[PDB]
Amino acid sequence: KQKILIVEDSMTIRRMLIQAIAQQTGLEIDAFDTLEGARHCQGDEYVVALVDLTLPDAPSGEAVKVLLERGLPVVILTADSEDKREAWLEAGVLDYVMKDSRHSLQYAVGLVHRLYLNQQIEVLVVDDSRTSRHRTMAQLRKQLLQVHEASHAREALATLEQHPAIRLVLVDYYMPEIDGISLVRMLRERYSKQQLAIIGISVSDKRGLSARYLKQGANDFLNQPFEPEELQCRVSHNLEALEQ
Amino acid sequence: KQKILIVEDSMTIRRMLIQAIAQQTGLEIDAFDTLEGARHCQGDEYVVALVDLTLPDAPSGEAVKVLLERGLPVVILTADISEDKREAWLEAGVLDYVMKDSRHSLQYAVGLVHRLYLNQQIEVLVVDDSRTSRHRTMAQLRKQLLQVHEASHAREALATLEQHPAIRLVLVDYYMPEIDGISLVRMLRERYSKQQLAIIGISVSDKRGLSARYLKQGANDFLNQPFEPEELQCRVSHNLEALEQF
Ligand SMILES: [Mg+2]
Ligand SMILES: [Mg+2]
Ligand SMILES: [Mg+2]
Ligand SMILES: [Mg+2]
Repeated sequence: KQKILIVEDSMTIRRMLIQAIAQQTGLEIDAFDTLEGARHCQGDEYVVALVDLTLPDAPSGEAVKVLLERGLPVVILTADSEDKREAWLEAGVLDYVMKDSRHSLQYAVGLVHRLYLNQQIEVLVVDDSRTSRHRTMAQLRKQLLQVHEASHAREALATLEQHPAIRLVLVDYYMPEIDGISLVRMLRERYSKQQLAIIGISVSDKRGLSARYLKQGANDFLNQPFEPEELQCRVSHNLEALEQ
Repeated sequence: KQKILIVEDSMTIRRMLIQAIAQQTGLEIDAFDTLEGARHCQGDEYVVALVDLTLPDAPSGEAVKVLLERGLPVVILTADISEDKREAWLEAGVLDYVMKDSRHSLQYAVGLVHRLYLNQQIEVLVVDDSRTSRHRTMAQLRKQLLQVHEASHAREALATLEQHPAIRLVLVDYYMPEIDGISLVRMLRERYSKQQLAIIGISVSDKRGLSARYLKQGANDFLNQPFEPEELQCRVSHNLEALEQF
């Protein structure tokens, strides 16, 4: 999919977003001031929809559910707490962008650019805890990535053999048989930081596990527990490095 | 300075380091197999020295202190590591260490020396209302060879930025009196884009979701407290590289 949908009645905000996404990404953008204007907009043609909660024909966020049910991923554009972040995210919204300033709005621009590029990117999560593994996988799937799953380094190695397009691996630190630092060592014996990006999952409650990952050639670290925003920052930056 | 010193008696390891650093950086290299070979070497000519602990004329790490005392910053080359060694080396004033147990671990030294060279001409700002954590972070950044400015509150940070427009990276403490970190980030981003001024938002991570708030407000990155020096170094290097390359 190559297009972005914007549903936002503010002329100023809609124009800011169109200009910025056009300049920075070159992606095709369809923008409407009402939910009704977007009635022909389908999941199969759009990467994501940036959706205002205050629409003239949907003034209390009704456009979110409508577009999600048509198969369009949704990012909410919002002016204003822990209860909203939760409720909308539980409803399956990918993310929210604050629209109280031009610079907060700019978050959406990098976001849609990343979502578009992620569609064709394969990543791998290696983690022996089903609970941590599935949480991370769900979060990466809301970044529109193709996500492979491994419960064990042995599985991860086999998955990499089978799927050479995988370009980023997230590696848990303690696992049966072959721990994370050992897996990083194995991978770096074969693959450079440009051929295969590795983010070591660590804890800052420790004798420098992050340092050990980096000294073995991991591109970066991410400390557990992490929030989706943190995961997105760290994954995006590493994917962007591979593209440059 | 644009030269590095390597003192390493392993023919294999020394040659791997020379080849990689020569191919992947702009640094001139002087490399010797004994501490004596480096007798002429002066702190003012070299960015950093990569120093083996097992040298023929310094078989138990003696070259570290000798070279530090000559004013050369020192990164240790080590085949193994423990928590006691890391602590001892950092107390002694070593910048960092490089594992030399494989070819791919040596690669760490290459990215490091390239970064240490570039950092000499880069100005950064630490904003933190506690002198203790502020000075610790400043000391860690000064061991990355950065030019480090300090500010004890948002008001001073702004004044400093006005007075020093070359500052390209700001590290921001959230909890400060009068104007908190996120408020400072909002002010900065009303004037400066992510490419004009990188910001790493520092937070304790709890129910307030501070990292996310920083990110949504335009910070380039986050770093949660407590953090280790290597974590700080990694984040700073990544943000500096993004400014140069993205
Ligand atoms: Mg509206
Ligand atoms: Mg585990
Ligand atoms: Mg030796
Ligand atoms: Mg404070």
